[PDB]
Amino acid sequence: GYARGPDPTESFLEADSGPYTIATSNVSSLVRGFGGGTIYYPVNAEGTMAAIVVIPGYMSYQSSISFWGPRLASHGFVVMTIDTNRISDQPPSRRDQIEAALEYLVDQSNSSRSPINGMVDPNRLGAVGWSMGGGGTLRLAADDGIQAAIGLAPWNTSSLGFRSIETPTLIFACERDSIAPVRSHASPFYNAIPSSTDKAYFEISGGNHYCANGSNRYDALLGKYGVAWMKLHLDQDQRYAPFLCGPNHERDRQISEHRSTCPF
Ligand SMILES: [Cl-]
Ligand SMILES: [Cl-]
Ligand code: NA
Repeated sequence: GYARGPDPTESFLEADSGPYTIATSNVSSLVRGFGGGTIYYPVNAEGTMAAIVVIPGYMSYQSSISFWGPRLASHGFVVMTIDTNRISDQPPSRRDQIEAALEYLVDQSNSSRSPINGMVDPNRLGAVGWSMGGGGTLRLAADDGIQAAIGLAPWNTSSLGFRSIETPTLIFACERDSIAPVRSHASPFYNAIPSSTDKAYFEISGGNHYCANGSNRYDALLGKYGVAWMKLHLDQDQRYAPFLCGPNHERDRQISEHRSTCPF
């Protein structure tokens, strides 16, 4: 139904680019509800696709998470990397801005003045967030405001609001993070989510707080698991399940811990 692109392999998922060529459109900060952004989208994709917003953390701009724009969009997604209204915004505000940015993509898909006209399926929305942007992403997931969530070294004041999330949620934890220490953020966030929810935890060995932002030594792993997550849950594309459920991920020197509720 929603599956697109060729049958995946490990090499295909590890490559810097997926099989679609992509284009970009800039969104001015004048946009209501967030600080503007960059839309990345496939050029020759038939029909509608899931849409994903990617948000950075405290004191950071869109460029800090830009890897995720081309990496997801080149696999058949409409992906907007955003700025927040202020770089000092906290996770509750970031949650609202992710929601506003997804609404913007849905609305532009219905506008005859948009280059992404007809590209977004409003039923299929995801978010990816780093640090406080990950707290915002998990907060939106707690309302079922998204169909898939990825947290990149997430930071939030508490885990206690996350105990009923049903949104399929992947958390990348950076083992040696001193800004959002895994023991106080990523790990309790993952453990708070119900065991009946599709969820996964990938802790990157030795990882610094920026480890899951990509454009770095972990690109093959980050994109493989992140794309597979969005394919499996936003596209219901079961071809991607074997990359997430089955492998002994911890054998990889880059993965110090893996948890999941596989099989999904
Ligand atoms: Cl918070
Ligand atoms: Cl760090
Ligand atoms: Na704005």
